[PDB]
Amino acid sequence: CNPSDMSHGYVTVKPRVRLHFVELGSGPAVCLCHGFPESWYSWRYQIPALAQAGYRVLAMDMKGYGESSAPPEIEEYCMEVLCKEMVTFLDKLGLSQAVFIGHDWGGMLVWYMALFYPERVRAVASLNTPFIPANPNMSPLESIKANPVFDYQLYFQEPGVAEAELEQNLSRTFKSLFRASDESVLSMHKVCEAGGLFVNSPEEPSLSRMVTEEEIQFYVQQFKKSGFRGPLNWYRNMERNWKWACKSLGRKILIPALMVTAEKDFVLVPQMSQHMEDWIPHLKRGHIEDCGHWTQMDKPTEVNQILIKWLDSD
Amino acid sequence: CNPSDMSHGYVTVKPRVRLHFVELGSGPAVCLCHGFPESWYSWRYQIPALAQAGYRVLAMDMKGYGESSAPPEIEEYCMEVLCKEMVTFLDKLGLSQAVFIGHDWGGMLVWYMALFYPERVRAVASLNTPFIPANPNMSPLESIKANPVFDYQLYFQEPGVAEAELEQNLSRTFKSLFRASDESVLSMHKVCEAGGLFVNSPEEPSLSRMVTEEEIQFYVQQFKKSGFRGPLNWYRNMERNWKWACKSLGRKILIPALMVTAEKDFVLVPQMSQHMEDWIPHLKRGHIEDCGHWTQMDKPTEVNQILIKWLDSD
Ligand SMILES: CC(C)c1noc(C2CCN(C(=O)N[C@H]3C[C@@H]3c3ccccc3)CC2)n1
Ligand SMILES: CC(C)c1noc(C2CCN(C(=O)N[C@H]3C[C@@H]3c3ccccc3)CC2)n1
Repeated sequence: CNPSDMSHGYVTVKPRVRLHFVELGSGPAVCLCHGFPESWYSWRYQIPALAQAGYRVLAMDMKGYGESSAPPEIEEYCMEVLCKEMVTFLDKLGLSQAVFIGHDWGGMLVWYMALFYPERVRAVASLNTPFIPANPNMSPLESIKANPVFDYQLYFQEPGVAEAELEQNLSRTFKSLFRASDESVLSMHKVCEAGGLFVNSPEEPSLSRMVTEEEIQFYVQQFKKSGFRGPLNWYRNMERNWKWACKSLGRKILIPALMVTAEKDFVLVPQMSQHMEDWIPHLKRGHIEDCGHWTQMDKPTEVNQILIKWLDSD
Repeated sequence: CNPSDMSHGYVTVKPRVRLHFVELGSGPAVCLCHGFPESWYSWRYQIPALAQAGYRVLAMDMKGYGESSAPPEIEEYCMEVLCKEMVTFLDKLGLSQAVFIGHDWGGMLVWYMALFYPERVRAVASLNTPFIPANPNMSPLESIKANPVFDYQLYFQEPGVAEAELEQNLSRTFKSLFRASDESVLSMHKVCEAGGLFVNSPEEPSLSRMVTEEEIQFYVQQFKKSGFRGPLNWYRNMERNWKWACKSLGRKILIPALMVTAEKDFVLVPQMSQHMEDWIPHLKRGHIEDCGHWTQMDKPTEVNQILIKWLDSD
């Protein structure tokens, strides 16, 4: 993939908030939303394949990332605000509807789009990230306590702290993160006790079989623009997000929906998706074997075939 | 029309050259190509209307204009090089085809797209600009010295001369040009001998019925960035354009085609188009009464009606 071979698009959704996207293809509009800590570029294997399949692909830099605005305020990254901004995004593009496909934090964003703005969502697909309805009798902080695999999320809370570590050496950050599940070097269990996220793992990590040095260097140049404050702010709105998700009053998602799970993602575990058809009647499923968290890079061919088949029928 | 309420796209068609466009709507892609000395903004009335009619509108800043690159070299603005760039533009957006609609210089560009790249052009429409096959005997220089109202074209030839007059007071330039035919304050007859283009015209011209002061100021701000050199270079490739056109002399436009004529355009007179069915037998037509050169600005409601009706049928 080569950025300078792409169309680059810009939409101002709020006086000083500008979302950047890459665009390829003609046909119905498909909006791709990456997660943490990623980029439009994370969709590099899907963009040409979806375009070739007869779709108009808009791959976003999410708020806080790449060439999009990265305001420093925490409240700018609560889910309600990010969702309304995606609505304004469609209005300025003149799109009445789009298909939304997301991954990770982007997966969370697309479910809420479908929950609260189903008239603007043609169909919705998520990689890894399940839709779990708000629990009115359990805060998000009490969910993190029960499951110690979400310990890193507490380390992400204090502004500045996680930034300094992820920003210290960008190349190292991305080489340590972007790895197949069997190549993992990360201690996710004890992050607060250790003091750092990488503080037990190599100083000069090897290149994962998933990525080339060129691809890693692309992420390095992108994160030099605004760093990690914007992206990490996505984790600092738990109570606000909880209170907003309660306003749905147990309504259902009635549009065509796809949940694709990945066998080896140890944070967004497949079983976490098990009760979804209760809240989502018209839900179809995909499942990818031998696939870790970084689905699009890990199993691009499988992702492509699943998304294109679902798109052509639903 | 508020620019900040639009989606802005950028495509690098070559190292030194990026093209800017504005994008609205979904459906088949319609590319709009303005003339001299205009802007994507000259399409302000057609953009929302075509999008609402169910089309995906791409409104270009042509090479040398607004946010597009404006290289100083004269050879960068010959029709051959401009057309190849339009094709590269379609390639990088991943569009196999587009409907092309042009006015003025943009009119002549879209005809040539239809001739040399029929496979990339779904349908072709021109406002004001007729399709006249290349005359292999007389040069374009010979046609000018045979037609008195084309005198300003020789005045445009010497690099720096028309530039300095046009860029002197930008506000005056646009208020003098952008007028109805009955409000006209310019003589195209004797420009070369009698100083320049504005020598005989008011210093503080009134605002035309077609434009607001706010609309004039948008053009002013746009032309402050590159001035008139790029735009005028369009007029400085006559021998090359004639040479290139001759290579097409035998072939025929077989795609759907629309020619729209403005009764009161005193440079692009309707009768100039009278023999077009002799090369395009299936040519559909439109005609707009009491309408000058600045067609989109002058009779936008008629322009919209004519374009949408043709788009929905062929
Ligand atoms: C449904 C709930 C459990 C849920 N789903 O997604 C989430 C969000 C929070 C948890 N999620 C999250 O942190 N994603 C992690 C892979 C990325 C990461 C973690 C540590 C270090 C580097 C990168 C994914 C997004 N919560
Ligand atoms: C086939 C021939 C007749 C032909 N068709 O288009 C042309 C081009 C050259 C002539 N054309 C041209 O100059 N357009 C004039 C409106 C612009 C203008 C004139 C004076 C001062 C300011 C602006 C229109 C485009 N030639």
